[PDB]
Amino acid sequence: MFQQLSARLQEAIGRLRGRGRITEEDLKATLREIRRALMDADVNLEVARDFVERVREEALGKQVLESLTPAEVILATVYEALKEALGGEARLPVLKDRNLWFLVGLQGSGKTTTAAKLALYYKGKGRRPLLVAADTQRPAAREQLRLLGEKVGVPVLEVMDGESPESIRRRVEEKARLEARDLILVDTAGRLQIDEPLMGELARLKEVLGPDEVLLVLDAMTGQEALSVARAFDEKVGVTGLVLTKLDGDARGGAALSARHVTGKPIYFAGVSEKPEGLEPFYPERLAGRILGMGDV
Ligand SMILES: [Ca+2]
Ligand code: NA
Repeated sequence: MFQQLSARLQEAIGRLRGRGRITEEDLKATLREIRRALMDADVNLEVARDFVERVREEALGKQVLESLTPAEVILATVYEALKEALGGEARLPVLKDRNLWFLVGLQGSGKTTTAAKLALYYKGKGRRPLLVAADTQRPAAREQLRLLGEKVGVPVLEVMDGESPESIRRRVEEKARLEARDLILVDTAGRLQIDEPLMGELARLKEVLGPDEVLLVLDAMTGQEALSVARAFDEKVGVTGLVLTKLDGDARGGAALSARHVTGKPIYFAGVSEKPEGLEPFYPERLAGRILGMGDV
């Protein structure tokens, strides 16, 4: 995972191991090495500086200059800083008796497949999901979700071309009633770039449907551009959480590493493979360990 960084961070720590106690200037050099590794993983300057400051403080508070094994102290403190940067404690959207969640994002984020994989996850946890294919302009996008729903065994409502939000809301509520659906997953329109008309429609769909989560699906491999997509969707529509797809293809992790700081939104799920069960709850502590080479490989 995040191969270059992980290698980079492990290299920085390992360059310390077996060489006894270090000085404050030595601690300085390692810290600069970490900061550069993060920046090369596309982390912005402020986020990287904050990370390194966190590590400095916490390492001092653990006697890194007294330790005959300071590499281990740096390992532990880089692991805590990674854990917090990645979100801290693991987070999932809250479940009430009934839920209505939007999935938003660009064409290419894997949003539509993600909607189906989410429905499957929640069905397995005992939910009764309904997928809603809400693109009112592109029948093919709706048909794609129809056939994904058939694969994962989850029902799909398809909107009509040009259907009003009020008509959508009514057809959704009725189907949800009749089928005892308790988790409605609305796959909104995906485009290659955002423009004013869809955003307007979506912000409008949000007013009418009143979702209680708005999950933004981002291709993790887009690094900083994912964060720019996130602020556009958050200011124009309003987001509640993130899903990062193709986390297996991302050698760097910079969007992931920066999301809490920059967006203030949690990463709920990771797409880590093309398997149906490739969409997994996101586990910052687990991922921090992995980046540092601990645990399973
Ligand atoms: Ca309005
Ligand atoms: Na997709």
